Amino acid sequence: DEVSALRYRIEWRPTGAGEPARLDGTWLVAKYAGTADETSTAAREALESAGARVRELVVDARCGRDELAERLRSVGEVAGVLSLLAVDEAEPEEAPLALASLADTLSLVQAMVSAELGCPLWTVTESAVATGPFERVRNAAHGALWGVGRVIALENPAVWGGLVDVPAGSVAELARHLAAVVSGGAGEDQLALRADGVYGRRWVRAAAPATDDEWKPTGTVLVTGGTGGVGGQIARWLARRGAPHLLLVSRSGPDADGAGELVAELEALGARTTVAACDVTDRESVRELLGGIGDDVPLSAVFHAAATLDDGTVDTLTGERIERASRAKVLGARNLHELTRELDLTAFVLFSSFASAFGAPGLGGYAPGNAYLDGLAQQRRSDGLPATAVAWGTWAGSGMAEGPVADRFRRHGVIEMPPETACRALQNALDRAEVCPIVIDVRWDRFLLAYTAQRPTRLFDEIDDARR
Ligand SMILES: NC(=O)C1=CN([C@@H]2O[C@H](COP(=O)(O)OP(=O)(O)OC[C@@H]3O[C@@H](n4cnc5c(N)ncnc54)[C@H](OP(=O)(O)O)[C@@H]3O)[C@@H](O)[C@H]2O)C=CC1
Repeated sequence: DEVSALRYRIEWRPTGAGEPARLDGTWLVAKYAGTADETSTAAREALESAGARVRELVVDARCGRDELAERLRSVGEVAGVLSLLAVDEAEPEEAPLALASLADTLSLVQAMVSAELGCPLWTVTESAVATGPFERVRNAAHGALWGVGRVIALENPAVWGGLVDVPAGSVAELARHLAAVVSGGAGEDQLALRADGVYGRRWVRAAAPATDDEWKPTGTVLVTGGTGGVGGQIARWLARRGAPHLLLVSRSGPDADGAGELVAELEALGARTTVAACDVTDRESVRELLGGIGDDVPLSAVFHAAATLDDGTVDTLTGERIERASRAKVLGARNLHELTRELDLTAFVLFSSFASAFGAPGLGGYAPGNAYLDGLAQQRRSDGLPATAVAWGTWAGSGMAEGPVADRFRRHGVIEMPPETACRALQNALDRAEVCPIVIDVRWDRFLLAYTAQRPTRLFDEIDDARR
């Protein structure tokens, strides 16, 4: 089954370090002024009890890489740095990726590289991930740290220690495992600490939709980025599924290239299609769009494919840059979320990416926005609302023209999927109500060699094909 070999999901399996062998040297604890004091004290005593001197580094919000580079050069020799920037962090207004902890995490990493400390950075987050459906993601933006983090580990393994999540407001777990985590031979760099043990992030193959639950499109289905490559294939699938009415949105709208043939193609499949110009980053524009939907054909589902790729190295990335470039995906999602929350939707699908599922060099700026969607989908489900964040691999029938990039991808273990097949995996994911399904064609032989090129990983320990 070509549709069952593309299905994966993220699970958190119990695990441990493996003899911490205590510590040795001085450790720096990065934190904002008068913030995460309780957690800092916990980390200090924990690290010190392991035989290591602990000094703190008070960071000024959005200070920049330069300031931190000068300061890290006078600190002397450092064994490692523990970041608490994302701990006890407020969740005010502005854009979600405007988070100070994201901007400063990048600055600390860049600063450590320039100062040439030669030590790894370990970042702590609070309820940024969920080990199970019963746990709620506190702020979906904190997941962006995990998304960019996975890329940084691939681009500069020496400076990146790993990511550790703990229950918000709790310091017990950290004080008990931090020592082993930072000095373990397991190689775990993506962990979640809970009152009931330590868990590691793992990829696992998904089963099959052995349920009578079959998602069907009704009323009006809205597709953002509907006139784009992937959006257009989704629209075709919906039409073939029997969708009565389709609303395709993009900034270009009717002026989109190929829009005419798309509409004709969709209606030729038996679906009244409408194409409108609408910038999903404009709150009022979206509202007016939703208020324009007929009463006889109420909105039943949203497919958010709107986005823009960036491409760039971590050394050239900044919190500001990332927030700016991913507005359509992030603000579009947040806007659609808050404006349709009261509607009786049967499906709310966010288009994530392999960029956040495992990450890859070059996509450090793209990974953050995709990770935000993953968390936002989990939060909706925790609140009793429908949501699916699909982490897509590459697509074959889309606008991927290729020159240097596609060829490198395929010999790296990632093959583009036929559009029709990708959509059928989505259908199966909906039928089983999977919150964050991963749909990608990966050839593990070639993949593992390219992924573990210069850094070991346990992410795929439960993958049979990756096991062999
Ligand atoms: N193709 C690939 O290699 C990969 C794709 N994927 C997945 O596929 C998804 C779909 O995107 P894809 O088709 O590949 O990309 P495309 O860039 O081909 O873009 C669709 C386009 O979407 C629309 N859009 C952009 N900004 C806005 C906005 N503010 N409001 C409304 N619509 C907007 C626009 O339509 P218009 O011009 O009409 O304004 C835009 O031109 C991704 O988001 C990702 O989840 C993941 C990995 C790789």
